[PDB]
Amino acid sequence: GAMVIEKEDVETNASNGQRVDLSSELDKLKKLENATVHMEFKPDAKAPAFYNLFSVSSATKKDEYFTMAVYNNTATLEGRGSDGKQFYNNYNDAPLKVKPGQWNSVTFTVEKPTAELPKGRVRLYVNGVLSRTSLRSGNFIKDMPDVTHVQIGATKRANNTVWGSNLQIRNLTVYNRALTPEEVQKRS
Ligand SMILES: CC(=O)N[C@H]1[C@H]([C@H](O)[C@H](O)CO)O[C@@](O[C@H]2[C@@H](O)[C@@H](CO)O[C@@H](O[C@H]3[C@H](O)[C@@H](O)[C@@H](O)O[C@@H]3CO)[C@@H]2O)(C(=O)O)C[C@@H]1O
Repeated sequence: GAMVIEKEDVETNASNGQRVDLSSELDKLKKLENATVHMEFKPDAKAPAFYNLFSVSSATKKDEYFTMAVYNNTATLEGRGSDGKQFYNNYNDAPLKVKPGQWNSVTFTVEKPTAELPKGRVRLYVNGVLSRTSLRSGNFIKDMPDVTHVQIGATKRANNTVWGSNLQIRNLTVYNRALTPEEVQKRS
């Protein structure tokens, strides 16, 4: 199939700086045009207001990163390139929330522009259910020339580290194609 990264049974906690480093996998992510990032995780129950699930970030450019995050329980998403400009529409007020202290999944899909999808297509799903589609761009890691780091949890942006929380992660899976809504429903 299309599985390029699979990480199972890991966690963010005090002893690892609330972070699982996956930066060894950066080149795999840079190569992707259509992609899926899927994470099944359990946040500690009284979560921070903003925390990162999966991010790619840069040691030299503080405002160039990709993040699938949770903001006041809302599953959210943001990508910014080397000019700091937004790749996607705002997801901070997307409709679907996770429940902390319980198992949840969040799935992002990205489809590069095509003749019929002229600006590409991005989707975020929460527990198998489409939360919001964004048709601003189909930009992703290939569009971020200065990235250096990949992580679950606390995210290094230049000389600062932010968005840490304690998470149990049953799996992180990255695919080299965009799963369909039907596939997200069954494969989560
Ligand atoms: C998806 C999203 O909301 N991204 C925005 C983020 C996050 O809201 C934030 O990192 C979550 O904590 O915020 C961004 O803007 C931050 C940035 O401008 C820095 C500059 O130092 O300031 C942050 O606010 C500070 C505040 O100024 C501090 O004095 C103190 O109050 O804490 C906060 C830290 O949140 C901005 O939130 C970002 O780049 O991180 C803009 C993103 O679009």
